Amino acid sequence: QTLEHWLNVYHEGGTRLLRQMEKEAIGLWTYPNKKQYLARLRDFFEVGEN
DNA sequence: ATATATATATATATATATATATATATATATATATATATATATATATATATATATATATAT
Repeated sequence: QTLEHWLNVYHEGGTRLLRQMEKEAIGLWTYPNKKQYLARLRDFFEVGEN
């Protein structure tokens, strides 16, 4: 999964396409707002938000 | 070992603002019908006088 891949996918279609790709592809995650993504970063790197 | 109570995200329901078409209400102008009035002539009825036909009486 790469940034160019994401840009090409987006050029094909909007958010819904990326959400479908999320189901299709393994080892990938997306979040429509920054809070859940930051929670994912926290639980991945095992560090308090500060 | 089982669902339960919670957060997240999605989808739908509800409200606001504006554009557009239609309905309701009011007022004016026009046409139709009715009513009266005017004006004229006709038609009807009644009064008086005249002339005709009919009915009744006397003589023939």
